[PDB]
Amino acid sequence: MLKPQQTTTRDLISLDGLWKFALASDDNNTQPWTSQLKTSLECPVPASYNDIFADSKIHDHVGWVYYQRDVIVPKGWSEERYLVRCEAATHHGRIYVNGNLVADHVGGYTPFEADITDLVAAGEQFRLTIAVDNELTYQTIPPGKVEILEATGKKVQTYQHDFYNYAGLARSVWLYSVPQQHIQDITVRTDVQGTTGLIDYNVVASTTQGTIQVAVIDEDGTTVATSSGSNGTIHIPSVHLWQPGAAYLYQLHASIIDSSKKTIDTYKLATGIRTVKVQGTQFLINDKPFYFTGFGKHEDTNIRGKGHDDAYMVHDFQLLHWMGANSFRTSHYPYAEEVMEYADRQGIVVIDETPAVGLAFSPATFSPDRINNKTREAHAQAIRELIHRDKNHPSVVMWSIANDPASNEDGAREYFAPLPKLARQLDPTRPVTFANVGLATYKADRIADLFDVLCLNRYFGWYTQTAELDEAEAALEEELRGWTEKYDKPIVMTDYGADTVAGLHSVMVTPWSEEFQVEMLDMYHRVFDRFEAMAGEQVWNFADFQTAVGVSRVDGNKKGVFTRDRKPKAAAHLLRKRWTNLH
Amino acid sequence: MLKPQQTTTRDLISLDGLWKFALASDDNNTQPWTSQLKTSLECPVPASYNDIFADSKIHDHVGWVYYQRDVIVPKGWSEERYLVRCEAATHHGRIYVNGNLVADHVGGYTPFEADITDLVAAGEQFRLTIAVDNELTYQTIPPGKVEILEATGKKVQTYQHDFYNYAGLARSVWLYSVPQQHIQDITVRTDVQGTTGLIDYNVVASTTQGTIQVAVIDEDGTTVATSSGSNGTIHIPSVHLWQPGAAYLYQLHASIIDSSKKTIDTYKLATGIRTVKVQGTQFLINDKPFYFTGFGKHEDTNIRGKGHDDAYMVHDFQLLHWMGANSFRTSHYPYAEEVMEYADRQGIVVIDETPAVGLAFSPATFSPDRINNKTREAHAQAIRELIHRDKNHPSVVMWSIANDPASNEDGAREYFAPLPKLARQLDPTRPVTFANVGLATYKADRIADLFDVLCLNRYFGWYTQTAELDEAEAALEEELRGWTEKYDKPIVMTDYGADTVAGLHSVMVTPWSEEFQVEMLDMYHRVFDRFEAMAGEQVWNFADFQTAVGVSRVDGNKKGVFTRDRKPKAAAHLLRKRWTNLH
Ligand SMILES: CC1(C)[C@@H](O[C@H]2O[C@H](C(=O)O)[C@@H](O)[C@H](O)[C@H]2O)CC[C@]2(C)[C@H]3C(=O)C=C4[C@@H]5C[C@@](C)(C(=O)O)CC[C@]5(C)CC[C@@]4(C)[C@]3(C)CC[C@@H]12
Ligand SMILES: CC1(C)[C@@H](O[C@H]2O[C@H](C(=O)O)[C@@H](O)[C@H](O)[C@H]2O)CC[C@]2(C)[C@H]3C(=O)C=C4[C@@H]5C[C@@](C)(C(=O)O)CC[C@]5(C)CC[C@@]4(C)[C@]3(C)CC[C@@H]12
Repeated sequence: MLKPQQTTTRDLISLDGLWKFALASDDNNTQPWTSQLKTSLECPVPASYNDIFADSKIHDHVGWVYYQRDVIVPKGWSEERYLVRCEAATHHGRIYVNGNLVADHVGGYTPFEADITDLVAAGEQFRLTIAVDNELTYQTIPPGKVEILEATGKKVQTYQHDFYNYAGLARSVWLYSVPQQHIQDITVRTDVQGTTGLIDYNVVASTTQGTIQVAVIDEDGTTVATSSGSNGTIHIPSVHLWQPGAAYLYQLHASIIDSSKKTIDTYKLATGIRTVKVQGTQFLINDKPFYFTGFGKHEDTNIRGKGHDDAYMVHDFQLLHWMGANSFRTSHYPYAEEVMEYADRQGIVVIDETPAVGLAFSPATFSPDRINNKTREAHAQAIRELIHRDKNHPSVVMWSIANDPASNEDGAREYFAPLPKLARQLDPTRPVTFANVGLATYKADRIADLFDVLCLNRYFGWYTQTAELDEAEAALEEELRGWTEKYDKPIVMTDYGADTVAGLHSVMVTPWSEEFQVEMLDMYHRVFDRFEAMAGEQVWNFADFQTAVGVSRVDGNKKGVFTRDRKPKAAAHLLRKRWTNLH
Repeated sequence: MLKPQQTTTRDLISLDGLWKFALASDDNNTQPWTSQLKTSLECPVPASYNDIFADSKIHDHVGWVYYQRDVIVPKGWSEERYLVRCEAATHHGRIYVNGNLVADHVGGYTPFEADITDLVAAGEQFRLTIAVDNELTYQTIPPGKVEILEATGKKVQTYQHDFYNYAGLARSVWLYSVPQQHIQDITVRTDVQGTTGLIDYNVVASTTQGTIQVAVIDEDGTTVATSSGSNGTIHIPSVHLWQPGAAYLYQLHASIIDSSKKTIDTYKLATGIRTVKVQGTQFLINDKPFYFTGFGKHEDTNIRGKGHDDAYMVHDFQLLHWMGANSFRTSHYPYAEEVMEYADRQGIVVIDETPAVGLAFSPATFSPDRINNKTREAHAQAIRELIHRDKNHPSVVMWSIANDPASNEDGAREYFAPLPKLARQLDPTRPVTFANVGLATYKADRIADLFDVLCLNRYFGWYTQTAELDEAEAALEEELRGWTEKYDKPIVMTDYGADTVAGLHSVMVTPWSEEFQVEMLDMYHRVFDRFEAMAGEQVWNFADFQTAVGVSRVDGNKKGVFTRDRKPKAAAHLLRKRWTNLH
């Protein structure tokens, strides 16, 4: 259902705070959800659990963990319907109401919930256990594989993506209420015809006893259009368009109305009116060419891992404005909903991406014993959930289906083909892409024609023609010539950068130095400006972030333009110089 | 010839200073050495040239470079014989006297010289040009291979060892004089009978008209013994032995005496009376069991590359005493002669190693198109030169023939077999070893039985069972159990460590972190003390040093226990605690 909010007809209780916490063990205490959890450990809830406790065993845990607390259902919610929702459980979440299992959810970055109305009475207290598993298989969405170390028998988790596999309840948890007759979902699609905006709306409600009313109210509070019935099309004369650096949001009020025109339910949905179209080599927002600038990001901060953080979000956006970035990509999984809402308000453009990284074992990637049909089912599901949650965001401008898949290999085409079709059928208003890895050159890639925009990740400077920028430059523009020659589509570089340690400086060409980072980005830009077909540049990455451990990762990925704590490297100042002065 | 010194009969002029410097190029000036060099560039000589100039083209240069200066032979040197000597030219040096080639030397780390007596008159000035080439082939001592980048034509140098291929005149240059009848070489060998010390000596001198006297003088200037003739045996009653941690050096004056008892030539040779023996599993110095503590090192400092530096030498030795290290290994090439002399006086023990690192392409490494018989000729030459130079140092206790050869492969035994014998045949006073890489396990290695002591380099914690210390413990232990049950020899660990950035800290098990470094060294020690056959532990590395450019090297190699500028990481304090509280 829709993201809960408080209305005149709905109440909303945060369940954030400290919960009791335990790992699964191998004792008789199988089934921790059947009684009061016995632990001194408390884990804060919007957070990944891994780095919270300064304990290796928790950090390295493979398998299930348990969060628990008591909840009291407000006494005045008899006569109403009520749910427990996890905005996200990374990767597999189970909800229990006193020992009854009431939801079982497999994706790691989208919402799930359970209607507990008939299990617990208003004003009753219950024990809420939420079990979350972190295990990845070749069928989970980021896929991976658990192994056992021979000598010690320690379980270990392998996977093919960079960022660390933080787990837990990294986003907030809620108790909320709706009326018996309630709104469940709303879809809004926005076109523009001259100066007139139009909203195609569709409301889905638990009942059609009593009817649906809509009002559309502008930023000044004046009702600018009205409509009746669950589905319809509204015109808005002289619209204020939502624009890439000037957000404008109307506010769509969907209500359920009884025989007496008495409101029995209501929901307020923020709406930006704007259009995305791809025309040849151009990416058009409101019929005008747009050029992405900004980053691929990560949900990653010092202690709470991937947990949502209001402050770092608002700061992160301020830093985007400060350097004149107009966009980012939700690199390698959907971010928290609040980020998308905030982007809507900040006038920031978003490439919104599924959790589908790691579909590459370079052993044939797309085969029965690796990334097969059952993985595609999970991928299809990821696509549906992402789209079902983020479809109404004006800031969301395109769907990214995957990141660095092995789109050069046999089987890749048979695997991906249905997916861009599924997306476009779920949401026909946005174009679809994926992020292409170096191995799938314009010659070798077998999947690119099935997409509306091409996104490329490239590290010519760093990984291959190492510190040889003149060699990287030639190879970069060879590759881009190939792509422009072969496809009539917009090109966005979604990765390009260099690991860089704050304070490490050199007047020579030296990788891992701030000078090198600047020089490489600056070369890439020179090359970008040589190609009419370029529609965007998003540096990798906004900020240093944590990775699986490895002799080649210096306490994480240090390709950030800011440090993990958001201090700017020289690179940051270079981008600021370029993005505040370019078109 | 012997390392030149000033005596009553010999003069010695330093030619260190700034020299004019030029890269070779494709100009109508093939042949720089034939006229005054045209450059504004001056390179200081005891220095590698690569980082001096803050210029990428000089640094990345592949091939020849030219140093030049004017030199004046003293007017008072008529009636004498005189030479120009390079202590070292990395890797291939040529000496030119006004356009005449007079020396052509091929290894990068040993002396060469030319007698110019008849080409330049006393009191004459001449133009001294020394050409030095950096190119590594599969036949050079560190071997390597030059390649050409496809798009640009940049000439580039590949090789298989870590440390950066610094080139140039990294050690001092000299003009010196010797009488017509002179001492060319001395060999001293030292045994003990009870409390009497016995010096076996042999003097090689240019002629025999008039004879050889020898005097042995103690640290007090008291002549303690004498002898006549170009070779013989000197008896020293109640000898002051040379000991690890308590140097004592006698001073052996070889003279040439004419028909009158008038001195014609004299040379003063520092000697320490000491024996080295391997009996089963023990390493014995003066019939007392010995345990190595310290480091593999590198000649490497911030701007002068491999340039010898007195301050860093004295300081580095001071840091060794501070942490109670008693030894180091001349990791990957012979060090400056002056370091060996200083080790003699400091009572520091030395594993002295040839430049033969990188004999490993893991394609078969020991074949005609890789390490082949001509390569083995170069290797044999390197062994001869090293032994010829460092034969008289009591500090030097064992020759290391190579570092990380692929001694697990077919052909490796046929390649190395002659090499231990050659060393033992040139110098029968010391054991011979080599440093064994992880591929070459106790099972797989096929070379180890030809050596007197086994040295192992092992990185279980860092490179293989990464951050998994218990897993590394088990595999380290297994391995060592394999070597001890298979050979009756001393086992010295010569590499073990982890990249560690100063300042990077963590309460968790975190590679590259100061805490991790300590946790790993500490564990390795725990395993060492379980095995009676261990004869030494030498950490890799003493200090952070520069390497070739690469995404897995953070502006060089950071496995130092000290920083490049010699600041202690947490690990330095751990070793200090360990080595000062045990023998
Ligand atoms: C690592 C990935 C998957 C890709 O994404 C990465 O982004 C960031 C990073 O690189 O640091 C991090 O977020 C994280 O590490 C990853 O998600 C970056 C590109 C990537 C490293 C590819 C390459 O860079 C280049 C490769 C070349 C291609 C080719 C044709 C060549 O250049 O000659 C063959 C050789 C080689 C090394 C094959 C591997 C890839 C495709 C590589 C390393 C794969 C992984 C990519
Ligand atoms: C790099 C060397 C030659 C060795 O010496 C180096 O020490 C330091 C360093 O590693 O950075 C520096 O001083 C410098 O770079 C070198 O002198 C260190 C060990 C070394 C890296 C080996 C390993 O660490 C482990 C390897 C494993 C072992 C293997 C084959 C097995 O026996 O089962 C499994 C796979 C692998 C990766 C094969 C390579 C080696 C033997 C490796 C990397 C070889 C190079 C070694």
